[PDB]
This record gives sequence, structure tokens and C-alpha cells, in this order.
Amino acid sequence: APHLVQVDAARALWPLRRFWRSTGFCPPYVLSWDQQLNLAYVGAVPHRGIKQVRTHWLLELVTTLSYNFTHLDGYLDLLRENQLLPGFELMGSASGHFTDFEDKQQVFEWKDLVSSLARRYIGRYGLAHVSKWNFETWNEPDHHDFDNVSMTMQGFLNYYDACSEGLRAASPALRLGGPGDSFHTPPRSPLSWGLLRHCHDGTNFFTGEAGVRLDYISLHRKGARSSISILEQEKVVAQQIRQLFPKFADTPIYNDEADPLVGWSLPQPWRADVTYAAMVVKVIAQHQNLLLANTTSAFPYALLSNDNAFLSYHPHPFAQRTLTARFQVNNTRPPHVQLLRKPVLTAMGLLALLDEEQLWAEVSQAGTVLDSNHTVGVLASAHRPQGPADAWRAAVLIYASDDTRAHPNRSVAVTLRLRGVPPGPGLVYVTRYLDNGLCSPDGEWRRLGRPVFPTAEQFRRMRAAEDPVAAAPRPLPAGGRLTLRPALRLPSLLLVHVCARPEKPPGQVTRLRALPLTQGQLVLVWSDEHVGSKCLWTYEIQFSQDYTPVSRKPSTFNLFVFSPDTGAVSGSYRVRALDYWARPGPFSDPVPYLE
Ligand SMILES: *[C@@H]1O[C@H](CO)[C@@H](O[C@@H]2O[C@H](CO)[C@@H](O[C@@H]3O[C@H](CO[C@H]4O[C@H](CO)[C@@H](O)[C@H](O)[C@@H]4O)[C@@H](O)[C@H](O[C@H]4O[C@H](CO)[C@@H](O)[C@H](O)[C@@H]4O)[C@@H]3O)[C@H](O)[C@H]2NC(C)=O)[C@H](O)[C@H]1NC(C)=O
Ligand SMILES: *[C@@H]1O[C@H](CO)[C@@H](O[C@@H]2O[C@H](CO)[C@@H](O)[C@H](O)[C@H]2NC(C)=O)[C@H](O)[C@H]1NC(C)=O
Ligand SMILES: *[C@@H]1O[C@H](CO)[C@@H](O)[C@H](O)[C@H]1NC(C)=O
Ligand SMILES: *[C@H]1O[C@@H](C(=O)O)[C@@H](O)[C@H](O)[C@H]1F
Ligand SMILES: [Cl-]
Repeated sequence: APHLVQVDAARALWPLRRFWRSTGFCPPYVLSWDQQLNLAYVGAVPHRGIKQVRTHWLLELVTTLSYNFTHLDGYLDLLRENQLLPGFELMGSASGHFTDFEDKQQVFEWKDLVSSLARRYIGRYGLAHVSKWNFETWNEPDHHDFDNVSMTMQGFLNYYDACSEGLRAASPALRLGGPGDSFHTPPRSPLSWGLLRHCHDGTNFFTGEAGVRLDYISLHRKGARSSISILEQEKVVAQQIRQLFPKFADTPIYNDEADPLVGWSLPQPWRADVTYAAMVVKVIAQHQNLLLANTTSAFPYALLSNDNAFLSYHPHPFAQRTLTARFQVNNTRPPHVQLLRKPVLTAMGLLALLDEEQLWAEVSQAGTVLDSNHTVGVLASAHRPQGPADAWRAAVLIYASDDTRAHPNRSVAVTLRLRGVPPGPGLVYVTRYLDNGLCSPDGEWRRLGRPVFPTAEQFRRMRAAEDPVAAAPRPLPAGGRLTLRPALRLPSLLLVHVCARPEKPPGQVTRLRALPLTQGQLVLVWSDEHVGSKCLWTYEIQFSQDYTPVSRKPSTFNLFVFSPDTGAVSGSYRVRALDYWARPGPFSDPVPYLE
């Protein structure tokens, strides 16, 4: 019996916040051409789809009393150029200087370093920007990952106070949280539990005042291949914090490594394709629907981060927990690195289209109501018109996902009944579909026979599988109703996008950049910040040598790899948006390129 998915576009229940717009990684590097490409891919997720990059060991990018900030400046500029913020973990020894946080002198020095770096980047980017940064404590303090630094219980509290008093010294507007660990039942996790007691009831290292600032509480909970287990584990912890620390009952909780399975480098076939993509979407749906959908317990859960910005290595280009697939092509003159968009990265661009209010939704099978704790589920959103640039939007994201297990033979029959769409001018809809047969770069890589150093043409075919299957805009049926009975694969993802026609056309594409890969091969990347409407069909790219359109299958990801047969890449490039009504926006500033 089929699954019935019902959506009411007239019932905007509560706000829908995009709490999942984060990623992260750990160095083994951060300034290599590889990472430059990686963060361009991350940054290219449309409509600020990924906003934060939680990066380990940022204070090893500073050397030593004065400090050389050159490398840290490097990484942060790279983030800033890709429209990304750092998950700023105050993590490092400043290249050997710091060794003991029970040494009074060093605690004071840590405070002054924190103030220096904070003030430096406030000066570099503006306070309006640096306030948004989630400054965080050292990663997993209960997991002994300190190198040559002695971090005892007392030392951790001293360290935190230096962190907090240092950031305050820069500006009181700066945000700081922690501990960024798992919070196991005591006597376990003593520095995680110790921190909250310290902030709640302890005395500041510097002021002697009772209690210390703690702007958010971050935990790490993974699901060991189960999706709903993540959410189940968070509730146990959140509720324990609520009862043990009453002052933190409203304190935001982050899970800033909420991954399906611990151990990023462990090769997993499901990490390669839509199996991973759909599970991430399922996890997010579970968190919205079974935690933030005006529940009677309503914990202040504010951030979820899939820690998947790592670069993959040989011989597992797809099988690791990464957003991109890396190919180091060692047999060209000279050796060069290529990246492919994994289905999970494309999934983040689909989650990106969800707007500011959740609509009423219900999944049922033969009259039995099913919540997101099932193989099939939905997220739905509505948008309130802002200016003449945008209109009313509906985003309906349906997943089929059995967690880390895929089912190639199964065809999940789904019937979608959309109702109560507020009437308006030019009501059209567009579908975008993803599965392992149609949209798996990995699977194409395998049809090609697993080429270790893929040729240009092999990459072209491999990239063809990146984007979802899109259907051209069709007018909405009368009465603001739409019924569709698609057959879904397992895993699969389906976005239905219903848009009303805005008064003005799309805005101007901005911050266009050209990035070299190898001979006759280049990455074009851009920003959609001034386009000011999510109802977009494709981005038109034009090339002039002394302007003709570059013909390509429709895509709304803010990154394109230009690899023509001729090899003629030298010239000028311009880019503009094209909406669902074929109305073009103004072309971006031309970007010159020579080889
Ligand atoms: C084309 O050329 C590039 C260089 O430009 C080669 O890239 C190297 O590829 C190998 C992978 O095959 C890399 O070596 C592997 O690195 C992994 C990560 O290492 C870091 O992290 C660990 C733990 O945190 C540290 O021990 C280590 O010091 C690093 O900081 C390791 O996990 C791997 O070890 C595992 O696999 C090997 C098999 O090779 C086993 O022997 C081990 O027991 C273990 O299970 C591994 O060492 C290497 O880092 C890459 N270098 C660069 C610069 O990227 C490509 O390999 C080459 N292409 C081909 C086809 O040869
Ligand atoms: C999500 O669903 C799973 C299974 O559908 C639930 O796990 C079951 O819970 C009951 C009651 O606690 C146990 O007796 C069973 O052993 C569990 N079944 C299986 C197959 O593991 C789980 O409790 C649900 N969680 C939420 C948050 O809805
Ligand atoms: C800091 O270090 C960088 C890279 O190691 C080096 O090139 C530079 O000379 C140093 N800068 C200053 C201002 O000392
Ligand atoms: C949390 O867990 C690690 C892992 O799963 O391998 C990584 O995601 C991160 O470095 C760590 F913070
Ligand atoms: Cl994982």
C-alpha cells in the first residue's frame, strides 16, 4: 500500500530555521590548492546552504611575546572569500609555546592571544561579521587530544576563562560556547560536566565573579548507523542539563558532529552516494519534526553539523565521510587535483531551498500516520514575500531512506497531495529528483571501470551525474492544488518547488571567479547573494574570446567546471541567473582568463 504525503500550504505553523548549515574537518594542508577547491565547492552550495566550517587546530596556524598570524590570515581569507564563517575552535599551542594551563603566566598569555586574534580579525573583517562566529573551546576535551599541552580539570577551567575574558576584551558582542564533547554518564566526561558547573557556579579566573558566560552548549553525538539514535541521545543529554543546571534551560544546544557513524576515514559504500545524502536529510527532518515542531518539552536545539568537509584519499575517493570526491591525477604534466560533487553536497543545496516557515504535513500508509522516525518522510516550507524581487514559495522535500542500508530492487510508491496554495500570478512548479541510478557520480565512476587517474572525458561523464533530475516548469492546477504519484527509489530525495511570479526579474550574479585545474580545464564559481530569489532554473554562462552561451544541462549549484573539447579556455566569462519564467537577470562583471 502506497505512502500518502499530505501538505497544507495554507497552514504556516511555526518558523522554520535552517539549523543544519554547518560542516567541519581536521588537518592531518589548509592552504593547498586542494583545500582551496574544497571550500569553493562548500561555498557554492546555493542560498548560503553551508555557512560555517568547524576547523580543528586553528591555533597551530600561529607561531611565536608576539605572534605571526600569516597562515591563520590565509585560511580565514579563504573562508571569507567563499562566503563562509569559521567554527572557531580555540585549539592549538601557538606552535609549541603553550604547555600548561595550571601555570598562571600562561593563562594570562592565552587571554592576550585570544584578544589579539579577535581584535585583529574584527579589524580585518568588521565586528558585524566576527560577532557571527561560533568561537568554541578545544575539541573533545575529554578525549585526551591535547598533544604536548597539559590540560587538567582545573587547567581546562582556567583555559575557558582566558578564552571568555579574552574574547570579551576584544568585544562583548562575541559568542563563545563549548565543551564540544559527548557528555557520557558521570564519572565519565568530567571536563564536559566540570565546565558547566564552573560556568554555572564557579568563580572566574580573572574577575573572581561567580558564574562565567556560556553562550551555547555543544555536544558530540553520533548514531552508529541509526538516524533516530542521534536525536534520542541528544534528548537524554539536553534533559539532564535542564535539571542539573537551571540557568542553562534556555542555553542553545549544538550538536556539531551529528554524523551517522564515527570515524570519517573508514570507507563505507553508503557514504559514496544518495544513501548518505538521504540519511542526512532524514536526520534533519527528524530534528525539525520530533524536536522543534512546537513539542511540549521544546529543548533549545539550535545547530546541527555534519562533520564532512574532509578531503578523501586513495584508494577511497568516494567511500569516506566527505562532501567532495578527490582525484589526485598524478600522470599529467604537472600533477593536478580534481574534485567531484558528491550527492550529499547536492543534498545540502536542496535543503537550502527550504524557507522561513514550516507548513503542516502528514505522512501515512493505509491510514496509519507515520512520523519522521520511518523510511519515508517530508519537510515542507513557505516563504513570505519581501520585495519586488521575490514572491511566495513552497518547498516540499521528501526522503526515502533506510539509514545506511540501500534497497536497489524496491520501488516506494508515494502519492503527494498538495492543497491550500495561496492564489497568485504565474503559479508554476518544478521537481528535482536524486537517486543512485540517475545521480551518482560514484556509480558512473564504476561504469567507467574505476579509473584511478580519470581522463578529461571520464570527468565530464562523472560530473553529468552530479545535478538532480529536473523537470521543466509546469503551471499549477486550479484551486491551488497539486497531486503527483511518483515512484521513489530507496534511497531517494524529491523536492517539489512551487513558485509565484515576482514583479522584477532576478538580480545580478556577483563575486565571479576563475580557478585553474589543468590544461583546457577550469572552475567557474560565483555568489547568489544579490539574486534575491530562490525560484531559479539555471545559471547562464557566456564565453568571449575577442560572448557566446556555453551550452549545458540546467543546474543551480553555484559552481561549474568548464572543460570543452577544443581546450580553448582563454578569454572572458560572464554569468547571469534564469528564473522559472525564463526572465534573465543582469550579467555578472566579466572575469578575464589566460593560460
Ligand atoms: C598520487 O600522489 C599523491 C601525492 O601527491 C598520493 O597521495 C597520498 O596518498 C596516500 C593514500 O594512498 C596518503 O597516505 C595515507 O594517508 C592517510 C592519512 O594520513 C594522515 O593521518 C594519519 C592518521 O591521522 C597519520 O598517520 C599520517 O601521518 C597523516 O597525517 C593514512 O590514514 C593512510 O594510512 C593507511 O593506509 C596505508 C596504505 O597506504 C597503510 O599502509 C596504513 O597502515 C594505514 O592503514 C595513508 O598513509 C598520503 O597522505 C597521500 N599524500 C598526499 C600528499 O596527498 C597518491 O597516493 C598518489 N596516487 C596514487 C594512485 O598512487
Ligand atoms: C523510533 O522507532 C523505533 C522503531 O520503529 C523505536 O524503537 C522501538 O521502541 C520500543 C519502545 O521503546 C522498543 O520496545 C523496541 O524494541 C524498539 N524497536 C526497534 C525495532 O528497535 C524508537 O523508540 C522510536 N523513537 C522515537 C524517538 O520515536
Ligand atoms: C611569518 O611566517 C611566514 C610563513 O612562515 C613568513 O613568510 C613571514 O616572513 C613571517 N612574517 C612575519 C611578519 O614575520
Ligand atoms: C569528531 O569525530 C571525528 C571522526 O568521526 O573521525 C571527526 O569527525 C572530528 O575530527 C572529531 F571532532
Ligand atoms: Cl558518517
